[PDB]
Amino acid sequence: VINTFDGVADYLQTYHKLPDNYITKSEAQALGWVASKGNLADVAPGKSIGGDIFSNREGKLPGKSGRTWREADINYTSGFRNSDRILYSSDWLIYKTTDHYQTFTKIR
Repeated sequence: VINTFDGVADYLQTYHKLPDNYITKSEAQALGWVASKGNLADVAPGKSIGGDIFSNREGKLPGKSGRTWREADINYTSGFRNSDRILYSSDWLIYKTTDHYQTFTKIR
């Protein structure tokens, strides 16, 4: 599975989509994921949460007209979700956060 910062980042700028081991929160819930039980690995073996829109409410990521942000979980294997996320834009800027969206740094 591809779920590292560098692996997913180089996958996106290239194929312009997430690798196939990713599903959105919606898909996950429908399959039986209950966040409070940390059961993702049991109901969707080998998948990670990713692809949902990221608001960028706190305006910490650079905006521009027509630019939308999306997020994906990084380094996930099982249990409860961790605090690592990749943030990617419609024009393919890539940022990372390891502190639950508090701070961000550019990686592509």
